[PDB]
Parts: sequence; C-alpha cells; structure tokens
Amino acid sequence: AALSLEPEALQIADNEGTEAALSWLQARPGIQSDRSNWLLRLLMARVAEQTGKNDLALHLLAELDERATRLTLSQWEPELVFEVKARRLKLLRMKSAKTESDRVRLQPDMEHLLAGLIAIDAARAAVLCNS
Amino acid sequence: AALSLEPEALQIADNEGTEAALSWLQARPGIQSDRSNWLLRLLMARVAEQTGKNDLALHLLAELDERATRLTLSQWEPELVFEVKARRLKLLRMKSAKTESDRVRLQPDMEHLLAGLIAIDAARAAVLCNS
Amino acid sequence: AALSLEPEALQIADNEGTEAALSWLQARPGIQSDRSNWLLRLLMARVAEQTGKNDLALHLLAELDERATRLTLSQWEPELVFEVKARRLKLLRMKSAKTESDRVRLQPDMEHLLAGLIAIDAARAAVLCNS
Amino acid sequence: AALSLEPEALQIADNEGTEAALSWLQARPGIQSDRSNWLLRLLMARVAEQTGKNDLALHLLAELDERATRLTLSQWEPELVFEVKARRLKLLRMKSAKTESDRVRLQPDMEHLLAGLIAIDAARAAVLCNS
Amino acid sequence: AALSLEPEALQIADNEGTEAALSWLQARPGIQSDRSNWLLRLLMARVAEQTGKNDLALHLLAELDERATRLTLSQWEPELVFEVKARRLKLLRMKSAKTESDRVRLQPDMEHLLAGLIAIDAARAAVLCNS
Amino acid sequence: AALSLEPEALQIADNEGTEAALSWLQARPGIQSDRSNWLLRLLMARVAEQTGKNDLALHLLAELDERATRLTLSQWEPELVFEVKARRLKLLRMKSAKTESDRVRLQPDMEHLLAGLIAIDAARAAVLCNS
Amino acid sequence: AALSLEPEALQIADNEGTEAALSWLQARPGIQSDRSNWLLRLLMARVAEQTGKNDLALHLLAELDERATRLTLSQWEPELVFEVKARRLKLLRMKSAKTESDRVRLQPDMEHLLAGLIAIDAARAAVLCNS
Amino acid sequence: AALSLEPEALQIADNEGTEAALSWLQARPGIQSDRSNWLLRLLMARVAEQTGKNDLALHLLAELDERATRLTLSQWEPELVFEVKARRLKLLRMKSAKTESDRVRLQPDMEHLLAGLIAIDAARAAVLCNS
Amino acid sequence: AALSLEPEALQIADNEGTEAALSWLQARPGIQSDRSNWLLRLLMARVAEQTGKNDLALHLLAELDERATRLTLSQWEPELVFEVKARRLKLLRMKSAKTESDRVRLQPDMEHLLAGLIAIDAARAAVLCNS
Amino acid sequence: AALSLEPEALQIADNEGTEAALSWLQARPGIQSDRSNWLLRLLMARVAEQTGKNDLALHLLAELDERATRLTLSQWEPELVFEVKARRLKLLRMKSAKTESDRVRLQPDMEHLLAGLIAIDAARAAVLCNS
Amino acid sequence: AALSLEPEALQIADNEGTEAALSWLQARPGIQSDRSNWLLRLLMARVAEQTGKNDLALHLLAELDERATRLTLSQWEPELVFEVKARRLKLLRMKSAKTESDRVRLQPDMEHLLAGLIAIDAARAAVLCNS
Amino acid sequence: AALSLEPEALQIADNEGTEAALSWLQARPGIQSDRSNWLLRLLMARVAEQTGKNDLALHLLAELDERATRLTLSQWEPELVFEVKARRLKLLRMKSAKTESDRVRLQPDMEHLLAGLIAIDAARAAVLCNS
Repeated sequence: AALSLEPEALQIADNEGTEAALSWLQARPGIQSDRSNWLLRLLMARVAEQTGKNDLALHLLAELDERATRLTLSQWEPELVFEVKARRLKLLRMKSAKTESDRVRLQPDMEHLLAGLIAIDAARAAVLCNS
Repeated sequence: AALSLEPEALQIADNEGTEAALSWLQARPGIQSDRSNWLLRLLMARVAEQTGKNDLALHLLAELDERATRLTLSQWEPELVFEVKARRLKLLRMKSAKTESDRVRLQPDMEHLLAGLIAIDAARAAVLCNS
Repeated sequence: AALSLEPEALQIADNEGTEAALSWLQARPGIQSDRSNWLLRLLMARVAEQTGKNDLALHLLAELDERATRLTLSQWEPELVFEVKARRLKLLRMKSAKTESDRVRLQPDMEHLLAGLIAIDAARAAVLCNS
Repeated sequence: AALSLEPEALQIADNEGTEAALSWLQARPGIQSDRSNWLLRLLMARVAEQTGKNDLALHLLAELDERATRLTLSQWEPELVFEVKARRLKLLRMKSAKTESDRVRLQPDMEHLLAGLIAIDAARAAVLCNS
Repeated sequence: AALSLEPEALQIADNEGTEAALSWLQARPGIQSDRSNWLLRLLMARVAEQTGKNDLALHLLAELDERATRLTLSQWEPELVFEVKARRLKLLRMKSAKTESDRVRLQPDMEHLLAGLIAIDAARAAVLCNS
Repeated sequence: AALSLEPEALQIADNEGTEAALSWLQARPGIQSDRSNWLLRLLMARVAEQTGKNDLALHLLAELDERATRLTLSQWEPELVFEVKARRLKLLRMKSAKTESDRVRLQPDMEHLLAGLIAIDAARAAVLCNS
Repeated sequence: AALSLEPEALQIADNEGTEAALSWLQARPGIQSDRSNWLLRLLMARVAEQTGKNDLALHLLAELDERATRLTLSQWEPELVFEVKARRLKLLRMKSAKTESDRVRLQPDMEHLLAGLIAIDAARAAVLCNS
Repeated sequence: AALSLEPEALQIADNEGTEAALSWLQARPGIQSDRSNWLLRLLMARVAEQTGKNDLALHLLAELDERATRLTLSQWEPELVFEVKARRLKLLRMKSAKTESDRVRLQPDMEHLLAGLIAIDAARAAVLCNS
Repeated sequence: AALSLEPEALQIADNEGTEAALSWLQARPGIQSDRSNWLLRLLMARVAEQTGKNDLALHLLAELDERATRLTLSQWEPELVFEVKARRLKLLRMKSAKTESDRVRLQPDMEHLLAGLIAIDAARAAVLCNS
Repeated sequence: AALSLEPEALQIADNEGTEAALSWLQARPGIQSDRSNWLLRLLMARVAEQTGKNDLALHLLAELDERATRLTLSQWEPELVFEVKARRLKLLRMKSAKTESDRVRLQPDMEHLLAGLIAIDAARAAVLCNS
Repeated sequence: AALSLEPEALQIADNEGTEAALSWLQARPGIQSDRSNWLLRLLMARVAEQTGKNDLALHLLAELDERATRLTLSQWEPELVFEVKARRLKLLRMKSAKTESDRVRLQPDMEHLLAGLIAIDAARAAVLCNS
Repeated sequence: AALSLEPEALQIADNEGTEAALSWLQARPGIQSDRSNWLLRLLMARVAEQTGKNDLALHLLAELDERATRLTLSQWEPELVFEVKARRLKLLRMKSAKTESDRVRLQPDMEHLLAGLIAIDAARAAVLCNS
C-alpha cells in the first residue's frame, strides 16, 4: 500500500542478524493503521523466508491468515491473502517433506489452504493442486 | 482504484438525469471485486449528494456504512469510512432540522456516527461536535 | 419461470369473486417446487391488487418478502424481489395516506423497503425516494 | 440462466492450458449477481472435469455445494444442485477407488451426498445407490 | 379423527352448567395421544363459544394455537389450525369491539392471526380481511 | 390419509423399472401438502423394499424419520412413525448379519430405533426386542 | 403429604405471632427433599393468608409458582399448582381492588395466572374468568 | 400414587405372552396425567424384568430415567428415581458381563448412574459401589 | 469471620472525616481472601449508614448484594446476605420517601429485595412486608 | 461450622456397617442449609476413607468438588475446597497405582485437581507435585 | 507510564487550533505500545476539557472507559480508570445541568459511573455522591 | 511495579524449604490489587524454577498465562507476558526432552506458546523457533 516497500529489511537480514531485520520493521514509525501493522508483519514473514527461519515464517503467516479471515480481506485485497495462503502452503509442504509423522497432522491445514487459494483465484491456484 | 476514478459520472448527472448517472455507474462494465462494487456504490452516494436526492444518498450511505462495519473497514481504509460516516451525519442532522419530529428518532444514530468519526480521526471529527 | 403465465386468474377475479380466483390458483396445477409455490403466491398478490383486496395483497406480499429474505433471493432473481418490495411499498404508502395514525408505525417498514429496493437496483428505486 | 451457454470455454481448455480456460471465465464481464458468479463457477468445475484436474473440480464443487446448502438452493433450482452433488459423488468415488486409505474417511461425505441426491430427485438418484 | 364426534357435550352445557360440560370432556375414556388431547381441548373451546364464556374460549384457543405452532400443525392438519386461528380472530374482534382501550394492544395479535390464516388458505382468509 | 392407497405403483416397479415406479409417484402428482408429500415419499420407501434397492429404501426411510422427529409426529399420527422406524430397523438388521463388520458399526442406531419403537407402542415393539 | 398436614402451624399463628408460626415451620425438623421444602413453604403461604400478611403470602406464592414452572409440576402434582395459581390470582385481585394504579401493572400477571389455571383444570378455572 | 397397584399385570405375563401383559397395561382405562403414564411405564419396566426381556426393560428404564432428569424428579419423588437408576445399573452390569466388548462403551453410563444413586441416597447406594 | 470486629472504624468517621474512616478500612493489615474483602466492604457500608452518606451506603450495598448473588452466598452465610438486602431495602424506602418521582423507578428493586429477604428467612422478613 | 463436630459417626462405621454410619448422618438436624448438607456430605466422604469404600469416597468427593465449583467456594472457605481436592487427588493416585490401564484416563482429572490445589494454596500444594 | 508527560500539547491547543493540538498528538511519533495509544488518547480527552470541546471530551472518555472495561483495567492501573470515570461523570453532570430533557436519559449512565468509582476507591468517590 | 523487588524470597528457598519460600510470599503482607497478586504469583513461579520444582513452576505459569489471556495483558505489559510464555515454553521443552511419549501431547501447547511469543515480540521470539 506504501509501507510494503522494504527490500532493505532484506539488506539488514543478510548484513546483521535475522532478529535485527525484524527489530528494524518493529521500530519503523509512525505506525498507526491496522493495515500498516498487517503489511509490516507480512514483510516480517517474507524476510523470514529468505534464510533458515521457516518455522518463524509459518507462525507469522498463520497469524496474518487468521487476521485476514476475521477482517474478510479475501474480498478487499485478495492478492495479499492469496500470497499469505500460498506462502503458508509452500512452507507446510516442505515441513511435511522433512518428516512424514506430521504430514498426517498438516494434511487438513494444507487442504483448507488450497481450497482457500482456489476460492480467491482458481486459475492461479490450479497449478498447486498436484504436489 | 480504478473505479473511484470517474468524475465523468458526475457530468452525466447534470447533462442527463440522476437515474442515467446511476444507470451508467450501474451499467459500467464491469466490477467483480466485493470491494470495487463498494467504491462504485460510494460514487453513487456522492453523485446523489450533487443535486436534491439526499434521502437516496442517506439510504446508499447507510448500506456502505453497514458493510464497512461488518468488514471492519475502519481499520483497513479509515479515510473512506470517515467520509461515509461524516456524509451520513451531515444528511441526518439535516433530516432532523427539515422537521423536528424526526430530530428525536435519529438522535441515537447520529451520536453513534459521531462516536465512530471521533474514533477514526478525533482531530478531524472535533469540528463536527458543535452543529 | 413457466407457471407465471396466468392472466386468466384475473378474469376469474372479475367474472366470479376474489376467493374463486385465489381458490383457482391454489388448486390449479400439479405444483411442487418451492419456486413454483412462491411464484403462484406472487400471482395471488398481483390478482389481489386489481380490485379492493389491498390488505390481502399486503399480507401476501409480506410473506413473499420474508421468504425471499430467508432464501436470500435478492441475489438469485432480484427483479422478482424488487417487484415484491415495490408493490409492498406502494400499498403501504396508500394505507399511510388513508390514516395518519398508522403513518408513524408504518414509517420503519417503508424506510426498510426503500433501503432494500435501493440495494437491489438504485437507478430503478431512485424515483421512489420522493412520495 | 443466460451466462451458462459457454462451450467455447471447453475449447480454450484443449487449445491452450487449463489455467487459460479458467482465467477466460474469471473475466466475463459484466458479472454482478451471486447467481451469475455461482453459474460461472459451475462452468469452471465442469471444465475441470474434462482433462486431468479432478482434485481442482472436487474443490470447486465442494464450494458450490456448500453455497447451495446455505442459500437453500435445493428448493429454488434443484437440477443445478443435483448436478453439483452427483458430480461431487462421482469424483469422490473415483478418488476412493484409487486409494482405499481415504475410502474410509470419504465414506461419510459420500453417504451424505447420496442422501441429498435422493432428497432432490429419488427416481434420478436411485441408479446411484448401488456402487 | 375419532374422539371428535361429541355433540352431546354441547347439550350438557345447556341442561347443566358450563363447568359440567368441560368436566365431562376432561373425564372421557383414558385416551392419551397428544392428538386426542388437543382435539378434546378444541371441543372445550367450541363449547365455550356457545353461551357467554368467550374469555374462556379465547384462553383455550390461544393454548391450542400455541401448541399447533410448536407441533408445526399448519402443514399436517391445516383445516384444524385454520379453524382455531379464525375462531381466535373472531372473538378478539368482539373483545376489541366492546372496549377500544384494548383494541390497540390486540391489534398486533389480530394482524398475526390474519397473516397466519392467509398463509394456510388465502382464498378462505380473503373474506376476513375486511371487518 | 387419502393418497396412500397406491398398490398400482408396486406393479409399475415389476413391469417397468424401479426409476419408472418412483418417477410415477413423483409424477402423479397431483400432490401438494407436506402431509401428502411425506406419505407419497413413504410409498417410495415401501416400493424400494420390493426388489433389490434396500440402500435406497434406507435413505428414503431415514429422511421420513428425520422429518417425523422435527414435526414431532410420534404424538399426532404415531402408527405411521412406528411403521417408518420398524421398516428402518428391519432393513438395518438385514444389513447386519450380512456384512457384520459395520454391523457392530451399526448397532447404536439400531438401538435408537428400538428405543423409539418401544416409546410409541411398547406392546407392538416387545416382539422385536429378541432377534 | 404427609408434610402438608400442619395446622398446628395455624394455631401458633393465632396464639403466638405470625413470625413464630413461620419460625416453627422453618425449623423443619428435618426437611430433606425439595418436595418437603416446597410443601413447607406452601404451608407458610397458607398461614400468611389467615391474618393480615397478604403481601407476604403473595411473595411466598410467587416463589412457589416460579419453582413449579421450572420443576414442570403442572404435570406431576397439578392440584398443588392449581392451588398456588388460584391463591395468587385471588390475592392479586384484592391488591388490584385496593388501588387502581397497580391494576394496570398487575393485569399481565393475572391474565397469565388465569391462562395457567385454565391449562391445569379448565372446568375448575371456568368460574374464575368473570371477576 | 393410584394406578401403580397392579400385580395382576405380572400374572398376565406368565399366563399369556409378554406382549399381552404390556398390551393389557396399555388398556388404560382412564389415563390423563403424565404422572400416571410414567408410573404405568414403570410397571412395564418391572414386568419386563420378570422373564427374559432385559433389553426391553433397559430401553423402558432409559426412557423413564431421561424423563425423570428433564422433570428434575430426583428432588420430588427420589425413591422412584433411585429404583429406576438402580434397575438400569443392574441390567447394564449384566449386558457388560455377557460381552466385555460393550463393557468399555457402557462404563460412562454406569458411572453416571452410580453417581446419581449416591447423590439420591448414599447409604442405600454404598452397597452398589462394589460389583 | 475474624476481621469483622471493627467498631473502632465507626469512631474515626465521627472524630475525623467519613473519607478517613473508609481510607482506614481500605488500609488495615494483609488481607488476602475475597471473604475478608467482602466483609471489610460490609463494614464500609455499615459505617456509611451512621452519618449522612446514604447514597454511598446504597452503592456499597448494591455491590455486595450483586457479588453475593454471583457467589450464591444466600446458601452459605444467609444472615450476611439478609443483612445486606434488608439494609438496602431500608435505605431505598427512605430515598423513596424523600421524592415520589423515583418511588416508581425504585419499586421493582424494592419488591425484588423483599422477595429475596422472604426467600432467606420468611419469619424475619414478615415484619418488613408492611411499610 | 456447627454440625461438623461428629467423630461418633466414625465409631458407628466400625461397630455397625458402613451403610449404618451414612444412614446415621442422613438423619441429623437442623438439616436445611445447603452449607450444613455439604458439610454433612463431607463427613460421609471422610468416613468412606476409613475402611475399604474408596470408590464411594471418590463419588462423594466429586459431587462436593462440583458443588464447590458452582458455588465458587474456593474464594469463601478455601481450606474445605483444598481438603476435598486433595482427598480426591490422593484416592485417584491410589486407583491409578492399582492399575496403569486407567492411569492414562485419570491423568487429565489429576492434573486439573493439582492445578486447583496450587491455585488455592501453592505452598501447601507444592509437596503434592511429586508422587 | 512514559509518553504521558505532555503539557506542551496543552500549549498547542491555546496557540494554534484544537484540531492542531489533537493532530499533534496523533502524530506521535512512532509509538506502537498500545498502552500509549490509550494514554495518548487520554491526553486528547484531557486537552479537550480545557477550552469548550466537552462533547468531544465525552466521546473520547466513553471510548477509553469502554476499552478499560474490556481490558479489565480497574484491576491493573485503577487510578487511570478512576480518572476517566470521574471526568466522564463531571462532564455528564454539566450536560445534565444545561438541559433537563437529557437529564433523564443520562441518569442511568451517571449512576453506573458513580457505582464504578465507588468500586475503585470508595473514600475518593464518597465526595462525588452529592451533586 | 513495587512489590516485585523480592530476591530475599529466593534465599529462603535455598536456606529453608521451597514450601517456606512460597509460604512467605502469600503472607506478603498484604497485597490488595489483582496486579500485585499476579506479580507475587510470578515470583512464586520464578522461585520454583531455581531448584527441582519444575512441574510446580509449570502449573504456576499456566495459571498466570491464562489470567494474562483473560485480562488481555499482551497489550498492556507485554514484557511480563513474554516472560511467562517463554518460561512456560522452556520448561515444557525440558519435560518433552525427558520423555518422548508426552512430546506428541505437549506439541500443540508448545506451538501455541511460540505463536504467542512471536505475536508479542517477533524479533525476541525468532531465536526460540529452532530447538
């Protein structure tokens, strides 16, 4: 929207630590809007997808997805929700690839996410039906 | 966005009739987003404030305000909600002044709208406390 | 839809009584669908608008409008709902013209109907804002 | 109803990709009604039953069936609901034939769909009881 | 249905007292169906419409009408419900004719009863729209 | 009640197909009342017991039994409710014995139906306690 | 029942005060059951109807009537409920006779009590319809 | 209470069939109250504990116990409830004994019944804690 | 219970101010229990009944009475609840004596308090029925 | 509180039976207050902890604990609640020690009881964390 | 807590406009807390109590009081809640002293606020009982 | 806040027993707010983390975390909530390290705690994602 242009969070992330990158985003003023907070938090999830993190990104994405469901943002800003859902599905598929013990417990969450993605943009989500 | 982009709709209202302006907006091809429909509908409320109409604009604004409350749009896009609430309060205080018999039935709805406006931007709403 | 083409029930209303016209409508076919029932019942409300009746038509229309709200028919078949709402508003305005004692108790119902009509087709409803 | 007459969408699926077929539908326009959206979405489910897809069609059909249940469309437009339920059962059965591990978890959903189909048109749904 | 054929109960009301007529009905063979009880209670309401009583008949009819609403008897046995609603409306109109102070408090109950009668058999109820 | 006397429907099932027998009943109609619909649907379940069908009859009976529970029919017209539950238990006791794997799977429901039958006519149901 | 058979409570009331008669009752011994408590409390209401008290008896009776409604005692022990309701109606009619200011606020309570009495034993209650 | 004194019903069970005993107990002759019905139904459960029956008695007792819970009869008439609960527990312990497969599913129901018995009369229930 | 024995606080209200007496109470030693807080707060209400205060005592008593209702203290410690209810009734009667404008709005609260007092100890409350 | 001082009840348990001891307690005045009943019932649970009983004591304690939760007695009289919870935990730990098959099903109940004890008096409960 | 120390905001209100002062606060910079937002918003209510404003201050205070009720801030930070409630009561009393038309509608809100203040600090609130 | 400065309580746990340390805390004396109680209880959880205890600390922390959720303390005082959640996570990870049987049942609680920590301060929580 405006507060989503941070590829310098990505700089900080690589030069300094991952905590420093997030700490930067948290510090960024003069944050007021729940819109700007959610977007800032999406950056945090995006930056956590660059190096290791993953589990952190999954936690961050789950929170954004839950807030999006409440605020019914699939109607106003669908591209943002599609992104969150797709990122969440991608990472869950990797977590499900590492260990098959959780593949069974992650299966309902993944089916729901795919259903959600199909609901937002079927054409875009069609490719994601086959893993 | 792009819908709100349409000052030509306002011209149609003056050249042709008021129905023609709404019919054109209604006509125009075509919205799909549950969002952009709301923006198109805001233009309708705006165009209905340009000549007489008023009661039409009040009905239109009440609908937009009610959808905004459900979608909790005061958080995402507050300036739009502030506009809707303010326009609605202007036209209500008006209805309550045309005649004084309705001044009393409306009073709770007006106080709620003012509360809402103060909640969004108290600085901007401050001027609206004294009529 | 199919079982809507019945102007002969209107002749029955003129030649024979009003009870005969409705009684004819009630028996008439091998009616099944809730669609056909609702349409058949709309004919009853339409035929009750021809001679005196009015109060009967208002009762009939209130029922159809209530079923339409439940079935969320404003989305699927809006023209039919617009018709019901408009007919209901026309007749309530006439009942409100006869005696001003009920004008105050009918005022909320009439505003709601107009709000509903505006919601379905603003351009079409615009003309109905001024009584 | 009107925007259902699209067999050219099926051609696009064969000439271009499956995504191309769906995206062609996603931009009608000037799609407005929840009716025309649901019908357009049915075409998407129909087109997804032509080549591979299946899982996509099942997701699409589950959404349509869920919306039909809410809108209580089994009463108004039963043939459309029957189609959705029957298509859903057919594909569910095929998924149940491929792997018997999910046959046990799909069994409640399939019994419910059959019960629903019988409820709509028992004569038509009689043939589907024996697997 | 079977235990409805009691015109002798009407004789007892004229020969002995009204309490004696009801007291007899209350002591019929040990029939227990809620059907037989409701019918027996309808006879009580019918017998209370013969001499003075009225207020007793109104209380009796209100009870039957309330039980019919719960048991959704307007669907199974509509003629009986129509009878109860019509008798209830007739007597309320008479109570409304005696004193205009309660005419305003009885007005919602009477409109609801008429709406109910119209819902059961419009043709039959049509005549009851004009008082 | 009146439209229950249809043994010719049973002939159609043997001469023509099973679909034809059900299609006939639907056809006939000349149905309206939710009473006549229910009864007609009870004939469908009866005709589905004659040749194979069974699963179709179980689905049909369950629907009738569920409608009976809602309409609280074990009070007004209990004999019929007994018939539905009894036929339903009878067919399920058949499913049992055969594939006696679920049949343990079954037993709770089967329990309900016996409890249900006892509650209506304990004397009549007494014989059914021992299989 | 056999708790019921005190008058000696009635004796204490005339000999010693009214507080002394209740004080005796209150001290059981030994009450256990809610049946015995309710019965004991009915004696208290009965004893409060002997000399002045009245307002005390009304309070006592209102409590018993409310507990009877909850415990659905109109079914098991109707004579006791009839007694409570009748006593309550009698005393309310007396309070309504003293001052006409409360006659209007007591009117709903009295109509409900009469409706309740009619529901328990119509024959017995019939005489109470006319004041 | 009055219609409980029936040991001749027990004779009919031995001389004629079990159906005849229940059928004879169904020959009222003057049922009205829900009290008399519940007591009559207790006799049926008692008579079903005499020869085989058991499953019959269990169904009968479950119904009485469920009605007692609704009517909160543990407070008014606890001895009758204690009898029902104890008889129910006895016969469930027996079913559980016959097959150690339903001992696990009957365990919650049996613990609740014992808890209920302990709640009514601890001293009397104490002996039933050890099976 | 232990920290209830404080007539020394009554002194501080006469020697120093009323604020000093309450501030002294709020101070006290190391209280922990919600019991000790409620009792301390009762002392505050008692001390506010000595000089003017009244409105303060009413506010204090309403709070204690509301907490007693939640904690269902009428069962455990009824004497304390009786005291609170009686003190509250006494003061409301005085407030109702000063101005008859609030007598009508205080009437429901006073009847409920008396009903509550009667419920706790009828004998003790009997004297309070006549004002 | 007053009727808690009963060590003679413990003698009766040893001299006569366990039923005799409980039967003794069930008959002792002023058997009224829900306080006195709960305390009397605590003595019953205490006496059931002396010889065998155990399962009886567990049932008795569960009832007292449940009533304490409703009456929110952890606030007013925490020592008594602590006693009940601790006794309940002690006996459940013994039942778990006898057979480890139920140790897993008793584990949630025991964790909740310990949490409850810790909440009442952490210092006192600290010792109970290690079994 | 930290961002509460702002008397310069009060100067801006006198030098520039009331909107300039509020705006200045809304600026921050770069708070998140969500403590701050409530504290910052309290400063806005405080600054609105200096010149005219009042109605603005009332809306601001109502919002803070409502958030405090949700967050149950009367427990954590009572002095701040006391301030809000007291300020709210003061201003409502003045709005009452301007026109007696709203005195009656403001009366419940004022009694509740006083009750709330008494609940936080009785001693401090005691002085506010007399207007 | 004020009563948080207690490192002497930690000495008591080393010199005397753990019970003595907690026993000192309760006898502050004598905290009066819910804030001071929660802080005092945090000290108890902190002191239980020094020697063995652990299970005690987990119970203490679960209580504080649950109260923080109710009081929505993550907004006002996030550092304290972060501490509680982090301490709770640390100890659960240790309990999960000791035995892998509970690792699967503790997994949902640990994910929720981490999600909560990430929600409070993502940067701070980032380090805790990888175990």
